[PDB]
Amino acid sequence: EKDLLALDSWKNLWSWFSITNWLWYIK
Repeated sequence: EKDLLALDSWKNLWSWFSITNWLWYIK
């Protein structure tokens, strides 16, 4: 259901990484 290969489940994890938000302070 949530394997590492199935990137369809990574999207929920990609949302967890709000780096693009931290890069806005220096971008």
